[PDB]
Amino acid sequence: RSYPCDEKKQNDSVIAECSNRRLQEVPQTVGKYVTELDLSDNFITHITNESFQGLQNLTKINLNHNPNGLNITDGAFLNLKNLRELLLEDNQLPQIPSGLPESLTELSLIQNNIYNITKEGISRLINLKNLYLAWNCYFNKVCEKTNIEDGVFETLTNLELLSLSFNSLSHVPPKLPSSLRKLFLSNTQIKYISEEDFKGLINLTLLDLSGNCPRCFNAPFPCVPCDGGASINIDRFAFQNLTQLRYLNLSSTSLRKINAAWFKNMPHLKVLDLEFNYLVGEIASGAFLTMLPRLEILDLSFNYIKGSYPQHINISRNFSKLLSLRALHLRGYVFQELREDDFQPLMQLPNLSTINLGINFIKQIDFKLFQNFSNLEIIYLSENRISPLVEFDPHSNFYHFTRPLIKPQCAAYGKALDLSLNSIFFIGPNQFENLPDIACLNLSANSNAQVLSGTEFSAIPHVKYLDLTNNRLDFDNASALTELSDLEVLDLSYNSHYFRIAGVTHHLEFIQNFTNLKVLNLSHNNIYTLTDKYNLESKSLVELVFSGNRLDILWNDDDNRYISIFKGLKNLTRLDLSLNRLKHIPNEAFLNLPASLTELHINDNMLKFFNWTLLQQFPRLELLDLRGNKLLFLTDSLSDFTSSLRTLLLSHNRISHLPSGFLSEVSSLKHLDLSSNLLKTINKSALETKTTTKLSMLELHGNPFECTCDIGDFRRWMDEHLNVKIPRLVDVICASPGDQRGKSIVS
Amino acid sequence: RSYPCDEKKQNDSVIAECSNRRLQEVPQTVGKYVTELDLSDNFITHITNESFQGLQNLTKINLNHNPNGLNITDGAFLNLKNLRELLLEDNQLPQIPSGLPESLTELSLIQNNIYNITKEGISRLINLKNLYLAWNCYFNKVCEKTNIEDGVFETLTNLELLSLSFNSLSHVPPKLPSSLRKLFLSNTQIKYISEEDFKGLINLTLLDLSGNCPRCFNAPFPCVPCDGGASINIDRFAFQNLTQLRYLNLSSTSLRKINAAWFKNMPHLKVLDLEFNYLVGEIASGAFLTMLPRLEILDLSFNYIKGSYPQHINISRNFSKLLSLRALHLRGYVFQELREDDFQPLMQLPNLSTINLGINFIKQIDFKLFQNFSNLEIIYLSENRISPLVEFDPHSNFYHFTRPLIKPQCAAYGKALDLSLNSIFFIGPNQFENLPDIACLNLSANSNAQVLSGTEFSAIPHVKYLDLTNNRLDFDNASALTELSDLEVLDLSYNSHYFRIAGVTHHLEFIQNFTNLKVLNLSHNNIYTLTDKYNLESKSLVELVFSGNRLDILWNDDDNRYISIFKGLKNLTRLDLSLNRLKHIPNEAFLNLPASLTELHINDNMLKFFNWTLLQQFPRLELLDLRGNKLLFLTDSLSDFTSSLRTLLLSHNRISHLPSGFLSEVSSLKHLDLSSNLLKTINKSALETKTTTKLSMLELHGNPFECTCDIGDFRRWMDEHLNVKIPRLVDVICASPGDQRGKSIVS
Ligand SMILES: *[C@@H]1O[C@H](CO)[C@@H](O[C@@H]2O[C@H](CO)[C@@H](O[C@@H]3O[C@H](CO)[C@@H](O)[C@H](O)[C@@H]3O)[C@H](O)[C@H]2NC(C)=O)[C@H](O)[C@H]1NC(C)=O
Ligand SMILES: *[C@@H]1O[C@H](CO)[C@@H](O[C@@H]2O[C@H](CO)[C@@H](O[C@@H]3O[C@H](CO)[C@@H](O)[C@H](O)[C@@H]3O)[C@H](O)[C@H]2NC(C)=O)[C@H](O)[C@H]1NC(C)=O
Ligand SMILES: *[C@@H]1O[C@H](CO)[C@@H](O[C@@H]2O[C@H](CO)[C@@H](O[C@@H]3O[C@H](CO)[C@@H](O)[C@H](O)[C@@H]3O)[C@H](O)[C@H]2NC(C)=O)[C@H](O)[C@H]1NC(C)=O
Ligand SMILES: *[C@@H]1O[C@H](CO)[C@@H](O[C@@H]2O[C@H](CO)[C@@H](O[C@@H]3O[C@H](CO)[C@@H](O)[C@H](O)[C@@H]3O)[C@H](O)[C@H]2NC(C)=O)[C@H](O)[C@H]1NC(C)=O
Ligand SMILES: CCC[C@@H](CCO)Nc1nc(N)nc2c3ccccc3n(Cc3cc(CN[C@H]4CCOC4)ccc3OC)c12
Ligand SMILES: CCC[C@@H](CCO)Nc1nc(N)nc2c3ccccc3n(Cc3cc(CN[C@H]4CCOC4)ccc3OC)c12
Ligand SMILES: *[C@@H]1O[C@H](CO)[C@@H](O)[C@H](O)[C@H]1NC(C)=O
Ligand SMILES: *[C@@H]1O[C@H](CO)[C@@H](O)[C@H](O)[C@H]1NC(C)=O
Ligand SMILES: *[C@@H]1O[C@H](CO)[C@@H](O)[C@H](O)[C@H]1NC(C)=O
Ligand SMILES: *[C@@H]1O[C@H](CO)[C@@H](O)[C@H](O)[C@H]1NC(C)=O
Ligand SMILES: *[C@@H]1O[C@H](CO)[C@@H](O)[C@H](O)[C@H]1NC(C)=O
Ligand SMILES: *[C@@H]1O[C@H](CO)[C@@H](O)[C@H](O)[C@H]1NC(C)=O
Ligand SMILES: *[C@@H]1O[C@H](CO)[C@@H](O)[C@H](O)[C@H]1NC(C)=O
Ligand SMILES: *[C@@H]1O[C@H](CO)[C@@H](O)[C@H](O)[C@H]1NC(C)=O
Ligand SMILES: *[C@@H]1O[C@H](CO)[C@@H](O)[C@H](O)[C@H]1NC(C)=O
Ligand SMILES: *[C@@H]1O[C@H](CO)[C@@H](O)[C@H](O)[C@H]1NC(C)=O
Ligand SMILES: *[C@@H]1O[C@H](CO)[C@@H](O)[C@H](O)[C@H]1NC(C)=O
Ligand SMILES: *[C@@H]1O[C@H](CO)[C@@H](O)[C@H](O)[C@H]1NC(C)=O
Ligand SMILES: *[C@@H]1O[C@H](CO)[C@@H](O)[C@H](O)[C@H]1NC(C)=O
Ligand SMILES: *[C@@H]1O[C@H](CO)[C@@H](O)[C@H](O)[C@H]1NC(C)=O
Ligand SMILES: *[C@@H]1O[C@H](CO)[C@@H](O)[C@H](O)[C@H]1NC(C)=O
Ligand SMILES: *[C@@H]1O[C@H](CO)[C@@H](O)[C@H](O)[C@H]1NC(C)=O
Ligand code: NI
Ligand code: NI
Repeated sequence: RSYPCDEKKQNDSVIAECSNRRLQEVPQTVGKYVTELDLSDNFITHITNESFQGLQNLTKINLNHNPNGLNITDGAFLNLKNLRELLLEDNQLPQIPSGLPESLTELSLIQNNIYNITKEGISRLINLKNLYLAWNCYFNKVCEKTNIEDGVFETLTNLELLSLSFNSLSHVPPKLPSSLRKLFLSNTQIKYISEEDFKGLINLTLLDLSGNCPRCFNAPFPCVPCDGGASINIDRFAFQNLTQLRYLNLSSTSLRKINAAWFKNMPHLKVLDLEFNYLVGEIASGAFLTMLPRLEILDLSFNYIKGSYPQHINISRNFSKLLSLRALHLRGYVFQELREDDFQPLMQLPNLSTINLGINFIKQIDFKLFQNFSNLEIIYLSENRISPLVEFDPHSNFYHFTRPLIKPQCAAYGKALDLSLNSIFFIGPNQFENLPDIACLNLSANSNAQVLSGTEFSAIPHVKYLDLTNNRLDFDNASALTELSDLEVLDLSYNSHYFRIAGVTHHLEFIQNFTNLKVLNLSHNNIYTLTDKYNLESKSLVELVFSGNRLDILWNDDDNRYISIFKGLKNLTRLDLSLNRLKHIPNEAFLNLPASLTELHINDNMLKFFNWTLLQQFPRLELLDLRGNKLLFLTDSLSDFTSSLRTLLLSHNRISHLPSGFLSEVSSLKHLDLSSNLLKTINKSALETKTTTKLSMLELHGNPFECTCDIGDFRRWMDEHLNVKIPRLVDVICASPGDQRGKSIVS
Repeated sequence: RSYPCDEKKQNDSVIAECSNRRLQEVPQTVGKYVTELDLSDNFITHITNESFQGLQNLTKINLNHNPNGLNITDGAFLNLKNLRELLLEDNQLPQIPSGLPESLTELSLIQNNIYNITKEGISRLINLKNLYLAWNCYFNKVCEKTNIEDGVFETLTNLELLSLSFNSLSHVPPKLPSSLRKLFLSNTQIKYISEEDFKGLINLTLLDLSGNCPRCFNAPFPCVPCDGGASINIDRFAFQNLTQLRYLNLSSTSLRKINAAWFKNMPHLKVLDLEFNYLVGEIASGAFLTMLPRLEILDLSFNYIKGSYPQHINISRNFSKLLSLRALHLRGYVFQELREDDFQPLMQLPNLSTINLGINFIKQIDFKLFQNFSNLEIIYLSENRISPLVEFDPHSNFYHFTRPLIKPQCAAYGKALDLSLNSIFFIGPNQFENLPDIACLNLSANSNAQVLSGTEFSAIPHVKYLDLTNNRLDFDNASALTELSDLEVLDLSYNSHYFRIAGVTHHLEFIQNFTNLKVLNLSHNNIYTLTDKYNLESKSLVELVFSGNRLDILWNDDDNRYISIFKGLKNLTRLDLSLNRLKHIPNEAFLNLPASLTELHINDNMLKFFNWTLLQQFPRLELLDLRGNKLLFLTDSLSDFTSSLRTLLLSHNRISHLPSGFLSEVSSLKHLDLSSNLLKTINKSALETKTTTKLSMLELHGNPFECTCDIGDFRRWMDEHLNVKIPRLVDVICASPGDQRGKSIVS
């Protein structure tokens, strides 16, 4: 079996996953058919022409974050004739390594100490397509200004992407190759853009000039503005040859005025980022908006005027000219109320599907305005002040998060409205009156402490996914949420406020009324007592998440009231009982779990005992997760209790003995995780079979193995059953005797 | 050194703390001078007349929770002639042990399976003062009705306390000894109290008859009411001879009427518990209130009428007759508003110091009414609906928590007002207008998201302790809270809402304005970015809790802005930097910590390195807590860097080597905790000294010790330095070789 890497086929490639393994040097045991070697996050200090000798099939090597700087000799990689991608990020490299192979098409030197880009380093790398040199000198790091040798990129006639962001450049480098498609120059101290800087870049599709003359008020990083907080100075004809431009990033360039003619020669500009500028005036007038008919994304976030909290947002009539617009981001403009008249220019846009108004301190909204859009799909109003109606990831965006605004699982149902992190503490009878038909509603974190009673959502009765997490909801009415006839997903996580009070009444009977409820999450509610109806019932429910409650109290051996709590969930296939402080489950309570279960999690409890015999009543159980408990032993007759179990997770328990014949006849078991237990040895008889079984993954890392001659049988078993993958062999370590301690058992 | 117990002198006694040590049997190595032996929470299965042989000095033995049932032979303890207290709780005992010693004065058999109280078991125990037999048959436990042999307690002529609560008794046992002072009969299924039941109990000071004919609606336990939910039936003259009664517990007896004459012969009744009854009518009229002039505590909590949410609380004019009343508990009465007129009967009471109105769903209050009380000290209004002004511990109380209503540290300053767990989401200019002078104010968990600006608390400017935890406060004004000139303790824990948003402004400059601020808690605020002023400053602050923030971000090596964040806290002696995800502290940032520090906690971070040399700039540092980090090694020159360090906590780190001379010259160090590290051995040279040093406590449990001949020097060091206590010797275990694994190193 391969050691120390884990090999995986990925289409026309074989990846040797060898990261985060405490490797002091590159292993001389890499498979000859391995094409991509990931050695990131190890303690490798030196690379020589011997490091990867003979490994001619390598097309990619990742040495990022080594040593967790990296010493690379001249020509160390030269003999690898098929090497195309070399990642050397976060290696404290003082220079571009010398004698790199001419076959390289991608070279990443992000987050190093390289302040000189020389012809000796890269002129010979004529096949380079992508070159990343970002984040070598920035913020208050002690570093030198970047010297770019004149014409250093000129011979790179196939270069398509060049990134020099987060380096002190002062000027755009001259003599850039005309093959460039993407040029990143963010946070480079380039205060002036001349008409010659991008002269020959006729195939450019992306230009990033963000963070040059930055807007520094309240910056979450060391920020140095241009003299007098002045804007980036762009010559009138700087972009005249950028006819193929699709992406233009001018975020944090302290822009107050936008010359509409800068877009005259950009007939296909698609995404324009103007976040962190001073464009409230331009948003209200904006002649440049008339020069962007094929723009799809416009980001004008955080353009607020410090000290100004106006009553309304002032959107120019010229926003109506953005006929291709699909997403408009207007976070941090800052205004008190959003009225129908204020968004009239956006209502004629036929494909505007996302509107992001997060972080504007909005207090009130005429919700009826959202009925007058053609294809509005995401209405993102999270993090405002709406009340009841009367360190830096170099591979991500620096000015905004890139995750979906609304969870794709919620947004997939239809029109999505996100009102999370607001103050809609009480939903009165007219709160949702003039809203369009909403399918996905997020009301998380609104300080809502009301008793929902079946009428609050009557104006939007087709909500399919409702997120009410992180409120103080008082479940005190059996008719709660029943007006949502089509509800499929309901998230009530983190509403423990009233559940934790014994003396108040608690009612969860409403769950039974839903004909189409599939997923219900009651996590972290501290549920320990219910009033009158002790059971959850539903003919439709498929998944119930009950983690972070108190089944230790509900199933106390002196109380029989909750022994059938989940029995009525007749269609349930997934059940999560993690984090319920369970020391034991009464046998009658385990037997009352739905017989339809396919996946049962009881991880992260304090289980001292598990009655394996009871698996005879779960003929469809495929996954049993008992990780993070205090189980002391395993049954020797699992094969007699189940013919369906496929995955059994027992990591982080106190099992010190694997019984003889444990797996001999459990044919269905594919994955067994016994990692982080107290196994000192494994006898041959515990893993051997006399029949063909489906075991293909066995985890044993973190056990305190005794590496005397008594471990030989387990080692011989590993050699004789190569189809059973054992991951993390570097962590399947000897705890004793002293001479073997720390060494991997495979040696 | 004593093994396996830890011995401690406690006045005229020596306690062998031997609990929770995995002991399979009572050790035969108990010290001959030990007078109290605590063997609770072990795996002891058998007790014989050999178990404690020779240990004649034992006056107390605690065997509670063994085995974690206990098999006790007839006469096993008989030879212990000085044995006075024997605790045998939670031992699954089927009977009272036979042949117990006549010297017993206290016997506890709580939480066992004893359903027969016989003369064979206790008639000979004539010196018994306290006998606890509670919790043997209750709720849905499979158990038999308790048979009390006629006259079983009659020979116990010195019995002062008898507890039989949580057993099925049906009737009060006849022939109780007249020496009784406290009789507990709670939850005993005693539906009728006859005039003969307490006839001779003329010295009784406490009578507990709670839970007999219980009020079962919404009970957090299996509850069986009397037929037709009827009340406990008490004969008119049942309490005629209880002239010394001080405590009477009638909670959950389904009382609707209280006969005032039941108190005619109780001239000194002090505490009366009537919680969980149906006494709204009696609270409004209450003739019984005229018969309690020396009552100090009255608890009428949870007497609400199911389905009734009245506008006002109806307190009888007869509450004015409770002239000795000190505390009135009226939780769970349930009413919408508290007006001045409603509490007029309480205002004439001269020593009413506590009023508890928790859990009443109160929406509004005329706060001016609290100005008209003589000595109101605690105004407890937690867990209501106040909006902006327009399993069972057998040793605790079953019907209410016994902890202080308000933290003693807050209440000690003066008049305390607790408004936590309400909905005062915004403090307007008239919110505290008519409140009396408040010294301790709790506004925790009110969903408050306002920008405090220095005027909100102007009507109560002498608040000394202010708790604003668990809100959504927006620290966006430098003048916040500055009107509280005398503020000494400020708790801002759990107000992370706005701190976590980079794009909004954050202002903590207000801290500097307080002349008398001593303690500030900014825990769990996710603080990672501040606006304009990056430093905390204060001439008075003594303690700062900064746990649960992001010093990993504030002290990122590429940012110099926060390197002096705590330097201006010139009087600081205690600093908590735990839970800040720190991997390293920049040397300049550690050197900028206040030189006045005496106690520094940096526990539960991920520190890989600690620069020990920098302790030279902290001449008053006495405690350094680095527990729960990933430190790989220790300095060999700690003695050169400090002459003040007294306690050094390094548990839960990755130290595998103790350097030679580590402690030889650090004379001041008293306590060193190296538990749960990766020490395989300890060389003699690492702990030896050539000078007299103050080391007196060394923790080493949880290390993977190699028990070959190389551990002999450490064992000889332990034998030669007995003044250095090493706790938990049962957990100072051999990890290797196989033959020694699991055994204690002391053998
Ligand atoms: C409704 O709105 C809330 C609040 O805006 C959304 O909550 C956010 O959900 C994301 C994704 O689950 C959370 O991110 C996670 O953060 C943890 C660390 O805290 C990390 O371990 C995960 O990998 C992940 O990145 C985010 O923290 C959370 N925000 C808050 C304030 O809770 C929620 O997703 C929205 N619901 C729907 C249906 O869109
Ligand atoms: C409350 O419980 C629900 C149900 O478990 C949680 O939603 C579920 O979250 C999981 C984990 O993020 C989602 O699974 C993941 O889906 C993605 C996309 O398909 C996939 O790439 C991952 O491998 C994984 O399978 C799951 O789809 C999602 N279910 C639904 C219906 O949304 C929810 O996050 C819980 N809420 C809180 C606050 O924890
Ligand atoms: C202001 O009011 C709040 C809310 O009523 C008080 O908070 C409560 O404080 C107690 C004592 O610290 C907390 O108890 C602790 O619980 C944890 C487990 O959660 C346990 O580990 C501790 O040993 C302790 O028992 C209690 O949970 C907490 N309640 C809430 C809802 O946070 C606060 O003490 C009041 N402040 C003053 C100055 O009195
Ligand atoms: C925010 O930080 C403050 C300051 O550390 C916390 O208050 C302090 O809590 C500790 C631990 O409970 C108190 O110490 C204990 O005091 C008792 C009584 O004297 C003593 O028996 C214990 O041995 C221990 O010393 C300390 O007095 C208290 N300080 C003050 C001024 O109240 C507070 O609990 C923290 N808040 C949260 C929400 O964690
Ligand atoms: C994304 C914007 C972040 C900041 C910017 C402040 O310049 N705003 C805010 N930052 C925080 N942390 N909170 C709030 C806030 C809370 C409620 C309502 C509006 C709010 N704003 C908006 C704002 C307010 C003001 C009046 N505030 C005074 C009154 C109290 O003392 C100060 C002036 C300009 C404003 O935006 C430009 C902010
Ligand atoms: C300590 C009392 C615990 C329970 C007892 C209920 O019998 N009350 C409450 N339990 C919870 N979990 N919440 C609330 C609550 C929230 C806001 C205001 C009052 C509230 N009460 C008070 C109450 C209300 C009603 C009207 N509720 C209907 C309207 C909505 O559907 C039901 C009748 C009798 C009442 O007390 C007797 C309760
Ligand atoms: C490269 O892989 C091929 C096919 O997987 C194999 O035949 C060849 O020997 C390998 N070459 C080297 C140098 O390992
Ligand atoms: C590596 O380079 C050295 C000279 O520095 C040479 O002697 C050796 O043969 C080279 N090894 C390989 C595998 O090319
Ligand atoms: C890298 O290692 C070589 C020896 O293998 C040494 O000569 C050279 O100076 C090292 N480079 C650095 C930066 O230490
Ligand atoms: C894009 O333009 C440059 C010259 O202007 C050229 O080198 C490159 O190959 C062009 N793209 C294609 C696909 O030829
Ligand atoms: C609705 O949108 C149209 C453009 O499609 C606009 O002309 C009209 O005035 C809008 N009406 C309202 C009521 O907002
Ligand atoms: C639930 O609330 C509705 C609407 O307020 C009310 O009509 C109904 O009586 C409530 N149900 C119960 C059982 O209180
Ligand atoms: C059970 O769940 C499936 C989806 O997994 C659903 O199609 C089916 O209708 C459910 N059964 C009932 C009775 O609702
Ligand atoms: C498992 O459950 C059965 C049936 O409830 C019970 O008879 C048996 O004793 C349990 N097994 C163990 C090991 O306790
Ligand atoms: C009891 O303790 C005393 C004084 O501590 C000691 O002299 C005596 O020997 C002890 N007796 C026994 C039986 O251990
Ligand atoms: C304990 O009792 C046995 C009889 O069961 C007796 O032989 C033995 O001597 C007794 N031991 C002590 C120490 O009293
Ligand atoms: C206790 O142990 C003795 C033997 O030492 C045995 O005779 C007796 O039956 C045991 N009691 C129980 C309840 O098992
Ligand atoms: C209390 O009363 C009983 C008899 O009525 C008696 O046994 C007991 O000793 C009395 N208290 C005192 C201090 O004598
Ligand atoms: C204040 O209390 C007194 C009794 O001390 C009472 O007579 C008087 O009416 C009360 N006044 C007000 C305004 O509540
Ligand atoms: C702080 O708030 C007060 C009261 O609203 C206001 O007068 C003052 O200008 C604010 N300070 C700042 C710096 O905004
Ligand atoms: C420093 O703290 C002490 C209390 O520990 C206090 O008495 C003293 O006044 C404080 N110093 C200043 C300058 O406020
Ligand atoms: C400790 O700090 C000093 C002064 O800042 C620095 O010179 C030294 O290198 C640091 N020690 C270590 C081991 O890095
Ligand atoms: Ni085999
Ligand atoms: Ni010595």
